[PDB]
Amino acid sequence: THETNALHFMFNQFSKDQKDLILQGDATTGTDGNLELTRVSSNGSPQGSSVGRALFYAPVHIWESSAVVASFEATFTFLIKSPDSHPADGIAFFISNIDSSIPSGSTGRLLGLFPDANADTIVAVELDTYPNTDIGDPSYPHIGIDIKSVRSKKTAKWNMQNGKVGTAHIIYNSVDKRLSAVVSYPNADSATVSYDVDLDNVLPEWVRVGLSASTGLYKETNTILSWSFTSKLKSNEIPDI
Amino acid sequence: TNALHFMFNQFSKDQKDLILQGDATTGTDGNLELTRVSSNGSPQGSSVGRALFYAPVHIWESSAVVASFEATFTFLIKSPDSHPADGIAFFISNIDSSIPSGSTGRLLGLFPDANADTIVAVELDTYPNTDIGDPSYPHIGIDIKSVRSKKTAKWNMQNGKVGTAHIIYNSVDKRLSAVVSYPNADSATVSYDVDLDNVLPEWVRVGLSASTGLYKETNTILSWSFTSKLKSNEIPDIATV
Amino acid sequence: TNALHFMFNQFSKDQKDLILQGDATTGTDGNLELTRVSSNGSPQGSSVGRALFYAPVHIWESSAVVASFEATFTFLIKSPDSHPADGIAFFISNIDSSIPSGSTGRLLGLFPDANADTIVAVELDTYPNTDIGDPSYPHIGIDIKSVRSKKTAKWNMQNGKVGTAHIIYNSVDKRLSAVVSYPNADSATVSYDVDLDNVLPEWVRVGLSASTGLYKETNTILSWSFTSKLKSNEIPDIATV
Amino acid sequence: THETNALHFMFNQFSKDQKDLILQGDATTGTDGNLELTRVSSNGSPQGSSVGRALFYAPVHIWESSAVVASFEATFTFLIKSPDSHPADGIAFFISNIDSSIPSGSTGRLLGLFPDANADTIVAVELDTYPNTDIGDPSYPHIGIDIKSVRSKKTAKWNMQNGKVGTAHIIYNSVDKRLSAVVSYPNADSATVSYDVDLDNVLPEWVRVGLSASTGLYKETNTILSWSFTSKLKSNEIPDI
Ligand SMILES: [Ca+2]
Ligand SMILES: [Ca+2]
Ligand SMILES: [Ca+2]
Ligand SMILES: [Ca+2]
Ligand SMILES: [Ca+2]
Ligand SMILES: [Ca+2]
Ligand SMILES: [Ca+2]
Ligand SMILES: [Ca+2]
Ligand SMILES: [Mn+2]
Ligand SMILES: [Mn+2]
Ligand SMILES: [Mn+2]
Ligand SMILES: [Mn+2]
Ligand SMILES: [Zn+2]
Ligand SMILES: [Zn+2]
Ligand SMILES: [Zn+2]
Ligand SMILES: [Zn+2]
Repeated sequence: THETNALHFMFNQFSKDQKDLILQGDATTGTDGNLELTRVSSNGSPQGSSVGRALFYAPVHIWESSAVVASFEATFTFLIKSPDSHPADGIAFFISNIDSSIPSGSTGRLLGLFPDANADTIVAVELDTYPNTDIGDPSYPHIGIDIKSVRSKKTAKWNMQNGKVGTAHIIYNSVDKRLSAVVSYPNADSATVSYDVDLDNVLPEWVRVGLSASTGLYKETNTILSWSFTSKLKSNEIPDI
Repeated sequence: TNALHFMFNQFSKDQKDLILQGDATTGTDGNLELTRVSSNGSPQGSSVGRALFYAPVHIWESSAVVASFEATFTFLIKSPDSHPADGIAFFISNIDSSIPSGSTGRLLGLFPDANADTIVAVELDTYPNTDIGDPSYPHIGIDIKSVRSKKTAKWNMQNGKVGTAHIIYNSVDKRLSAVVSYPNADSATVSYDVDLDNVLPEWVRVGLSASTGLYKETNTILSWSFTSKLKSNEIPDIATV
Repeated sequence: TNALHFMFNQFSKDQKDLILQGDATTGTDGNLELTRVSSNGSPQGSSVGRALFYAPVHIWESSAVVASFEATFTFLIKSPDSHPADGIAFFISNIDSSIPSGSTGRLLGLFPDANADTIVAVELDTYPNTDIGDPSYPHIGIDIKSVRSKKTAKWNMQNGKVGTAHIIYNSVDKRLSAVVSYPNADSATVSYDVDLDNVLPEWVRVGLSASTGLYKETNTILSWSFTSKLKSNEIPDIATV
Repeated sequence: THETNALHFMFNQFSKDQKDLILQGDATTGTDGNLELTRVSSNGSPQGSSVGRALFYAPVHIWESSAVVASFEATFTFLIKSPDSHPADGIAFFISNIDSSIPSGSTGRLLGLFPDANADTIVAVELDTYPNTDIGDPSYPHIGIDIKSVRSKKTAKWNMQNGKVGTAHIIYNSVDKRLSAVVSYPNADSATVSYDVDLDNVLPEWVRVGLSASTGLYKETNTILSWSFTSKLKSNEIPDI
């Protein structure tokens, strides 16, 4: 039908002066047509104590006073390399208040999203490369759903492939009120995580969507090779079933 | 992930991708008339017609790979008196399903009696027949191998207005939902827990059915779209809207 | 292949993904009123308004990588007399473009005079002004850096009916096309050979503009969608419909 | 908008008894979830003098008496292996009259599509593995647009990769009246070919879409790993610009 508001963007390539991206922290574009979320040295080696994010310029309308909530899909391809086989801390796809910025000291385990481990409102999927078991991480690389806290509401084990290009697929289904992620490498296993959450209880009506990454003492390239996003809001739709 | 999607926003005479049974015709004002109408727009009694999409739908493969699906249609039910009958149904059947003998009126072109082919239907039931187990108002109903609905919702049907019907089958949570709506009115919604891979064969046809009996109405379809995704039941459904 | 797509089928007050300039407002009956209307639905003279999508559009990258694009909008132009003015335009500008001084009436909110910002527009011109080079009937026109159209087609505009406008830029063949249509009427169509990567900057905003002067009309937008694909000019465009 | 007829199918996997595919000649499904268009021996070696095709079951509506023509996209992934480095004869995506069958003696250079080299109406894109310069092939592997004749209207050189999975992307744009193909391997060059042709001059109003392959004296696996098709027809659209 014809009763739907929608936003779609796709980057298969990033250049210098990517005017439709807001870059925060150490994030740069247009090195080999990639988005580097964390600082990489002149020789290609990642740096510690780094944090960076890229947000799409247009705000996204995610719910309305009718309790009608947008459905959305995000897809990105990433390259995490750690030459020392000591990677940290990971990549996140997030949804935030529109004027959200990098919280003070959100390097390392806090992934550029949270100021502490329990100002800004965050819903994220984490690709978490480093287990911090003292803040509820399982004791392995994992994907997680983060609702207003780095202490994931749900996690699944993630067999991350040092130096391989992987794909993350984020799905919000507003019929089911379910946030899900699938992370995969070619000719390898997929990891998946789901969590039931109505975003009209959690986020503002208007948000920005972004990618965030951090390093700490340990470090990794947090390289994004492509990023696509689609959001659909049908204002005259039944808000729940 | 195997997929089928079709969309009719216009019908023509000789619609080669539809199987028309009974009194069904396509092309009059670009519409599908499931039941007999006179040249003047007068609907006839004792009429039954169905339209099936020509292509069979792969509705399950294994315990891991099953099909989520969605159907939408827009309809115009009109009678010259206060007493329209008998209604419109969206159905999934065995691929070689035909109209059962005497299935006019209350049996909606789907069932030989009120308790052969395997039928799962969502019924837009305009006429309450209390002796075959209808509630005593017009209703939307989920029918699993029987005209006696497993679950119904009251339907405030508007004689002579264009309505929208939206059917959702979630193969992960095992839930069949229907929403029916007119402009500026609250929707009717019904949901029922049913694993369709235990009821239906591997291959199905999907269709629209409609009937009149003693009482009569136009059973005019203005549009009909359908999407089926045969996929892992470990991965979450992407919403359509 | 970088892509942007948006679709408005409904506008709200505080549409954060639109930049409103001049007299433009959003939300009255879920519509975008580009020019001033009274509470009773009476359009005012000497009015000008534009809506720009918040996100900038990457319209070329290199001699190999350039953007094909498509825009559709639906509009209601209504006056109480036989004499509506001055019309609606779809435009591409430099990203920080604002309404030029005195651009009401015949200049359509796009141009300071009839021969600053870089403007490329498709004009739905409701009022023939022969001294700034309009033909002597209502027309659709392609405007490249000038209100004096490079090419026009006669437009049989229907006061008080909902029209559809469809703009296509083919970056391979270097051709800017517009089609305007009402239900049950023949379309008006105009095409013009122009390499937009020689006229426009690398980054643009896209927008709708409208004006009234001495004579007046409603400049109501009911929907607006846009797709831009920045891709190799060795590969063929995929049509939208 | 809401004025479009559409058909979409996607196969990422083929099983035995693929009821929505018509198989012709030597074509089989459900060996390693693949479609084998030509005969492969029990040990995995391709056979000579083989021809086979797979057609989608639902007919596709490609034009109307208004001269409105469908736009369409087809994508497939294929594996051509010849252990002897002597491959023939190739794969084609085609569009035919609905009841089209394999012409007598269409093995080898005739690709399962034509009865001779100058009953059925064919438009095809060929992935031609074997140069027959006496019927106008260039003297290398090439992609070709075939309008009612194996003597390609347009060809481009194709650097085919023995034993690699490749992707073919077929585009018909009805705005441009242009049939195009792109053929690619991962981390390798793309080959592209285009030809201007209005299909309402060439095909029936209703068609089937298919894949065809042949071997001759020389042979290759003609393995299809995935196949997707989308066709859109907007009946109230301007038929040409
Ligand atoms: Ca961690
Ligand atoms: Ca099976
Ligand atoms: Ca009944
Ligand atoms: Ca719905
Ligand atoms: Ca540039
Ligand atoms: Ca004028
Ligand atoms: Ca159009
Ligand atoms: Ca050949
Ligand atoms: Mn974690
Ligand atoms: Mn009932
Ligand atoms: Mn003009
Ligand atoms: Mn050839
Ligand atoms: Zn809610
Ligand atoms: Zn089941
Ligand atoms: Zn150019
Ligand atoms: Zn034609």
